[PDB]
Amino acid sequence: GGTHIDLLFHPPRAHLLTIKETIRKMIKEARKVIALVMDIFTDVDIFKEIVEASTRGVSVYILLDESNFNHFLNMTEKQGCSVQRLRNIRVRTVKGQDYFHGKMEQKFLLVDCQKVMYGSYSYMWSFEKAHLSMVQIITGQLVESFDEEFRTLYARSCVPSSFA
Amino acid sequence: GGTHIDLLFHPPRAHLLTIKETIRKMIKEARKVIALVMDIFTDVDIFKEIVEASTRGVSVYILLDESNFNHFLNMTEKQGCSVQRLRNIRVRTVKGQDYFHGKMEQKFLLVDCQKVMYGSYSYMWSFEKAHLSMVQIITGQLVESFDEEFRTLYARSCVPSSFA
Ligand SMILES: Cn1cccc(O)c1=O
Repeated sequence: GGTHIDLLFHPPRAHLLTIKETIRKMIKEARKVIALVMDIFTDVDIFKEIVEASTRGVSVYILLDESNFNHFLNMTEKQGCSVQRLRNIRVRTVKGQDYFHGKMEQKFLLVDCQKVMYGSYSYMWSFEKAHLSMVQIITGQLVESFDEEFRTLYARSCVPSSFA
Repeated sequence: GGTHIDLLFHPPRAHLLTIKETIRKMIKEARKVIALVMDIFTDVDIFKEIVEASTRGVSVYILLDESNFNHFLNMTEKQGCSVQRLRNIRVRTVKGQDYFHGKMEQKFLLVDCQKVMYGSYSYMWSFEKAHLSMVQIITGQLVESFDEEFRTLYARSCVPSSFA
């Protein structure tokens, strides 16, 4: 079996769901594992869906760019919903080489080693309302390469400073 | 015929060329058309390669995010190499919905309707030296979808203010 790819856009073009709806649906349908790599994560609806997946028992591994991590922390604080308390969620940070902060410029969502959303959509209010973006929904062989990249990234990630 | 995808990383993992080398090689080998969509374009080596392609006769269409366009203009000025003077290069800008500037969060390189580099690598010094990133090299059927998205984006692009 090979690889299948569909494209989604924001604003939508020739597909019924928005990218955000698609992200929420993928997370709702997760059975076992969610692996998320994200540059900036402030979107509350998407966060809620991930918390809720973790309460059904899904293992959630999140890797965030270190330089923007505080924005996710502020968002969890405001929602009164500390990620440290949630037993099925792990959050670690990734950084690039400094000079000026080097960043992890990577994002993707990998659900049940089965389906990947890969593209330019960051999990922020502004990608729902303001920005033009595109993603791929990937299934098949190429998903195993995203799995391997996730593990590679995870190996180079750090416990965030705040956590103890 | 279907679609073929290879992944490249920065830093490199199990491939001989860096992403920047790959970008320069794709542009050097262009025979007819380069279509580029880019959020920020300040890298001088990559610019030089595109200018040089255009002097061999390759048609170059570039679409840049409007809010960062000034960074590309500054770079061309500094290189004493005005894009308005170069007859085989067209540059237009794209923006999102404002509230706060909505942005075109899209980037990709499409050469000869034949090969696409699609991923998180922006054409800046910092992606060569500092940031972690990944791209896909795509050939086959899916390339026709990037072609169609390029034309769609081009249709919604504006002549930059500076140009007259
Ligand atoms: C991950 N990714 C993929 C394509 C384009 C992007 O700007 C990006 O961040």
